[PDB]
Amino acid sequence: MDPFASTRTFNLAMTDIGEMYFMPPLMEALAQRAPHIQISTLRPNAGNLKEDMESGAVDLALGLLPELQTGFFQRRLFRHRYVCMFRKDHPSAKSPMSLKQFTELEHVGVVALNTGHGEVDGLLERAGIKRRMRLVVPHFIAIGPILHSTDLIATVPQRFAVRCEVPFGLTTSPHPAKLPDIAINLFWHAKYNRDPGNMWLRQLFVELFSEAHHH
Amino acid sequence: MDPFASTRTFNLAMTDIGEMYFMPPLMEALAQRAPHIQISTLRPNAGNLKEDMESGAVDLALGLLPELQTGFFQRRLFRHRYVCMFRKDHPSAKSPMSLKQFTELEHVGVVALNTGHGEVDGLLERAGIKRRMRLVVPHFIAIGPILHSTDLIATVPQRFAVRCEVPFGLTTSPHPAKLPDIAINLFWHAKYNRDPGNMWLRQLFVELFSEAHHH
Ligand SMILES: O=C(O)c1ccccc1O
Ligand SMILES: O=C(O)c1ccccc1O
Ligand SMILES: O=C(O)c1ccccc1O
Ligand SMILES: O=C(O)c1ccccc1O
Repeated sequence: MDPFASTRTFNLAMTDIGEMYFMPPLMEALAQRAPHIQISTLRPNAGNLKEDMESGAVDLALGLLPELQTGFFQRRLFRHRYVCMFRKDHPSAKSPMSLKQFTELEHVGVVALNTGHGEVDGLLERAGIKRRMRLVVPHFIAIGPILHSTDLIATVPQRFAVRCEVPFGLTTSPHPAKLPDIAINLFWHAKYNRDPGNMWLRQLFVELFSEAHHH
Repeated sequence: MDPFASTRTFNLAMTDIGEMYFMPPLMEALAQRAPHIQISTLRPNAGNLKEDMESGAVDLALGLLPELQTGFFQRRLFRHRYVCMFRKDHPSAKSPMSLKQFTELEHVGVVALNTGHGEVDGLLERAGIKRRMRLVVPHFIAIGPILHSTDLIATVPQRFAVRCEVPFGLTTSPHPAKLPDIAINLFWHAKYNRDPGNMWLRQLFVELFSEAHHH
């Protein structure tokens, strides 16, 4: 069936950041290419996501999702690093920040339970980096106005940080801790590898967001 | 014990919008008034929130939470209405929008499962207002960039809409449907009505956010 004929609803898993990044250009393109398709999103749910992708309840997932392993396929959209972010007139924070100073200032922690970002707190702690967690929030999206009004600092994905800098008057430093890359991928389950609708929507994601040729 | 002595961690339930609104001024004030208190937040969870407030696992909840009834107390911070929001150069949407036009244009739906905002879809539908839901997302925070890049419209809390207008080039119309007020309240469970730490943090919320005298 041609894309214009499709009235299928595709269910897509992604974080708050992912929704702000992926949804505006996707829906813009869908209105031109397949205007009767419906999209619904949901936040990643580590308890349910694999099962939901196996059963076909969730069609695609986008983000840092290291648990989607055997039985899944992935295509790389881009990769980026964690950075330290803080307000631009912070009284003492500097770029490049020292590990000592990272460890002295107070933090907004981000739990990010159902994604690879949930690994950060344990990676720091096992390296023996103790942080004074003044505030802990579950997700990244509200970090910006919090850092603006305080002397707190945060460990944040670089592409999201860059989007926060001007609107909230923040700046960033390369991260002094050794943290892994953030690989942002498009995921699907092997059972839907040759489903024509899933294939078509995957190719659209690649066309709109893949930096394999770009960069 | 004096507030400077307190090292207590208070756990606070609020939406993404609530976190962006309440957390920056709260943490700013805490750094001046009670600098050793820790705060952690979480999103409202209708299955668990009442039980969690009864047991003392969640100290306070902020937002539109009509299920917190017998056994709870509430203080009004402010109230506001739903509005229609869309991009400022939308090719046909106008303010004041007609019910007919609301019903003709396509929508980004917001599920808002664990809050009173989860009532909107059913309230419209029972009034016989059928909407073409092109995109459905679980929460409000990412609505802004989506509306910017599309001809979609959305039913949104007015104070959040106003914050979106300039950064995302959107505008609003009074809502043509009959929808209830959005009462934004501070909630606590009766078991903690006279806990001195809970009382102190409630009074801070009232001082920072209550519009009872203001307005
Ligand atoms: O972490 C994500 O889920 C993400 C999604 C889109 C763009 C950048 C990101 O870090
Ligand atoms: O099966 C679908 O709904 C579909 C959607 C878009 C493109 C090709 C397709 O087969
Ligand atoms: O809906 C909310 O939870 C809310 C919170 C803060 C300010 C405005 C709001 O609508
Ligand atoms: O019990 C507390 O931790 C507390 C915190 C702030 C103010 C008064 C208090 O008793």
